[PDB]
Amino acid sequence: NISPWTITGFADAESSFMLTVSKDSKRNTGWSVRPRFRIGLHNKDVTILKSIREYLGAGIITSDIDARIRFESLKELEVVINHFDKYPLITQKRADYLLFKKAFYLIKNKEHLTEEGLNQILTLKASLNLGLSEELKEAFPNTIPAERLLVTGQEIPDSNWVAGFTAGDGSFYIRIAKNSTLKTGYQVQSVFQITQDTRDIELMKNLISYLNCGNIRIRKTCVDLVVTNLNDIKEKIIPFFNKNHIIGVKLQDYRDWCKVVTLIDNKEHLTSEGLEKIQKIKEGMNRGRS
DNA sequence: GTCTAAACGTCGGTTAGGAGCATTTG
DNA sequence: CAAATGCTCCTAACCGACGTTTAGACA
Ligand SMILES: [Ca+2]
Ligand SMILES: [Ca+2]
Ligand SMILES: [Ca+2]
Repeated sequence: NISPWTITGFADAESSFMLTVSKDSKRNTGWSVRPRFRIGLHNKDVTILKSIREYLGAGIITSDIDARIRFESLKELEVVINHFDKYPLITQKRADYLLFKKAFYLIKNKEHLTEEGLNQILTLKASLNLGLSEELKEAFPNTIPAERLLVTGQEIPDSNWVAGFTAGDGSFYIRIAKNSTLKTGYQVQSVFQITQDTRDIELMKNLISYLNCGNIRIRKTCVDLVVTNLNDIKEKIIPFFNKNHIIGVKLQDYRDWCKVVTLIDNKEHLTSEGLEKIQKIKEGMNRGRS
């Protein structure tokens, strides 16, 4: 069984809050307004969604070109809210959530059927995710975007949150470099990684303090948390994710990752035929895993 | 001269986010 | 019959996952 913080952490990575405002002629406002909450994963990670439903006791799972669990009902969205209020987000999506929560209560109270409540909802959508389209902009000119809370001073609520957040945005891979300076031909190192936009770089920084290791890398928008020191990986990272489990197919990737780590710890990455075995593990991992 | 750690670099798709018709409900 | 909800298609970037070079401690 999963942990609630694991769900929150994963949701901080892969979930989404939405407000759909489309034109409906058969409505008295001329507009339809509906709130959504959805998580979209690759087909191979359906069981993640399933484990979430078993905990929350709500949601609709579907599998086509991708796997989704959606909450589009009032009863369903209440379950989502009751969970995220007891176990709050700490990324920038918390801002997206609070705006979502407010719009939710406007709809539960039928206030969205008034034009005043309608306009108010669009002020919330304007500050939600990507904001308003050009079509909605022309339909609702000079709409004042609601104030968006800037999430700062976010401290780690639980170790399970990290396990969840890494199970979504994280990555366990090995690096094989072509370095002639090494005897066995190549250089081998295990790498732990978390990727995120710079808008939550403050969260990435105090994530290092919580894990007591790692470096921050800025690409050529996005920000990465990288761990390469085998000392940290062997004693700090692996025991952490052994207590705080990784969910999904990624778990199978973490196990092979850990299996490679110990091969490096015993210097089998310096023998050419122990290296070939390490490589044989790699192509069965991640993008190679069929 | 070995090998580690980390800085630097790059592809492509699984994510995040979206809009709207079709069906049920009360 | 109108509001809520179920259901189905659409879009691309912030991701995941892969590579090479450089600044050094061991010697
Ligand atoms: Ca994310
Ligand atoms: Ca993911
Ligand atoms: Ca992601």
